[PDB]
Amino acid sequence: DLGKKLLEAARAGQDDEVRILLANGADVNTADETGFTPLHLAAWEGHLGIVEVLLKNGADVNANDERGHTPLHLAAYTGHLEIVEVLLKNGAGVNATDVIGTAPLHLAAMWGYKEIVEVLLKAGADVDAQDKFGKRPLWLAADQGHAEIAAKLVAARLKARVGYIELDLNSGKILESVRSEERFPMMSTFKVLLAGAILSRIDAGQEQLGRRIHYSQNDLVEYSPVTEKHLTDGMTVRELASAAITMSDNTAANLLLTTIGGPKGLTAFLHNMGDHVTRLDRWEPELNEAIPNDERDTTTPVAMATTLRKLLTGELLTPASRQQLMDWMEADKVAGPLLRSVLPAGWFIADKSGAGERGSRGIVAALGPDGKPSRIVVIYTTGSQATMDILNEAIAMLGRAMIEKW
Repeated sequence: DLGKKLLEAARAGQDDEVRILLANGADVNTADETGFTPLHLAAWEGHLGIVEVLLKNGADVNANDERGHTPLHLAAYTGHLEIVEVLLKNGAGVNATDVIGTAPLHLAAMWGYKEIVEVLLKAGADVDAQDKFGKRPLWLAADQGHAEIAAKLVAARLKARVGYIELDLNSGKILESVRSEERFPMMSTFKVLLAGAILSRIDAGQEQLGRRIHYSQNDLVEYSPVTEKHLTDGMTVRELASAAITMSDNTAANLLLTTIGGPKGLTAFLHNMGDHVTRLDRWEPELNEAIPNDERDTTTPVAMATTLRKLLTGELLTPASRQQLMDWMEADKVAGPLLRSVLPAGWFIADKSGAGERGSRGIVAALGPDGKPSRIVVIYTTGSQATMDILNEAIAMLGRAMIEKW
C-alpha cells in the first residue's frame, strides 16, 4: 500500500510526499518486483535530498535488486557525484559487484565520470576489478577514449605518480595534460635531447656525423650492445647517435655527452634554448636511480614535450638535422611494448623510451595517423614497485586511450 506510494514518490522526486509517507510508517526498504528500493530509484534519478532522507530513515544503503545492482551502482551509472559521496559516507560498499561482476568503478570509468572515479578510488575501489567477461575499468576507459581517467587508473594500479602531456606539432597547442608540470626522472628519454645538442654542434660546423670517436674498454658501462664490439676501430658520431637512440647503448650516450661537456653541457644547451627545467646531472647508468624527491636528471612532461617540439619542428636545428633526429627516433627498436604495441596500422611513430629504478618508466614520441607525425606525446611514471610487464602494459593502455580519443 504505502510501499508503492513511497517507491513512486521517491522516483518522482516528490520530497515532501516521501517525508509524509515515511512519517505514516511506510517501509523505507520496500521493494518492487525486481528488487528496487526507494533509495535505488532516488539514486538513479538524482534526487539527492530524497537519498539523504531515505538513509536518515534507515534505508539499506547496500540493497540489491534481482541482478545485484546497489544504489551506488545506479548513481555511478547515471553520473550523480554528490549521491555517490552520500552513499559512501553512509556505508555503501565501494566494491559491490552485480551478478555479472560489474563494480561501480567499471561504470564510472566506462561512462567517463572523472570525479566519481576519483571518489571511488579514494574510497578504496579495487582498480583491477574484473567482471564476468574479463573487462577491467582501465580497459573500459581506454576503449572509450577516457585518457584522463585512464591515467588515474594507471596510477592507482601502479600505486605511483603518472604524468603525461599531448601537444599539437603545428601549433604547439596543449591538447591533453595530467601532472604535466611535475618532475619525473628522464631516464634514457634524455638521449633525444643529447642528439639534438650534437646535431646543433654539427650545424655550427663544430662537429661532424662522420668524425671517429675512439674509446677504451674502461669506458664501457651496462649495457654496451653496439659499442662493446668496436673497441679497436671506434665508432663515428653518427654511429654512436644511432646506437644511443635506437639500441639504447649507454656507453654511446656517455661518449656523445663527453663531446659537449658532460651532463653540465647538455643542461647548458637546454637552458640556452629556453628549457630552465630539464636538467641532466649524471651519466649512464647512474642517472636512472630515481631517488624519491631527487631533482637530479629530471624533467617535466611539458618541458620535455616543448623542448622536443622545438628540436623537431622549431628553428633550433636545420631541416637536415631536424629530419635526422626524427629518423633516429623512427628507427627505434627497443620500444616495442609501449606506444608501438597499440599503434594502429599505417600510423607514424618516432619515439624514445626509458626505464630506471623504483618503477621509473617513460616515453617521448612524435606520432600520428596516415604515416605522418602530428602530435607529441610524453608519458612518465616513477615510484611503482610493479613488474616490468605491468608497467609496459599500463603505459600501453594509456596510449590506447589517447589513440581512441585522437
